[PDB]
Amino acid sequence: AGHMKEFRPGDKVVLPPYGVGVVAGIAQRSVSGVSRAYYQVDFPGSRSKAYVPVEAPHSVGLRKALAPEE
Repeated sequence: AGHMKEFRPGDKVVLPPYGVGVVAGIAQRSVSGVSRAYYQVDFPGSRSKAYVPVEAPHSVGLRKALAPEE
């Protein structure tokens, strides 16, 4: 089980159309008169970022990546 956070900074995650990204930190955005936390993602080759909701991070299609062993 968890506690409050799910996605940690530097954790290898999949986010299309890029296919791979890394979380940077919890950035709270001011929208609808309410501050909401969003995982600031960063991808190589550009400065593009995707603000993933902390309430439903799997709803957008965010999953944990995996690497081989050998």
